[PDB]
Amino acid sequence: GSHMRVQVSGMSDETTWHTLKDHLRQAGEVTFCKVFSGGRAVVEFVTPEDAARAITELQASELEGATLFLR
Repeated sequence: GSHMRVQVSGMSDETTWHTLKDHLRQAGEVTFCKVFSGGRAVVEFVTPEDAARAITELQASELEGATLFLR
């Protein structure tokens, strides 16, 4: 649901679906990940607690040199 969903932006253009999913395993189990051009993505986790963990802990985390923005 919406509570399990997180918007990711700020990724390097070349960062892939695989790489992002791997990174967000530090928030919890990913059930959905969709990557758009320009370093954007939408991710869903198993639980709302995972999504909250992503936003609160992985905010401004670095991925392949780029600083992420999560909300």
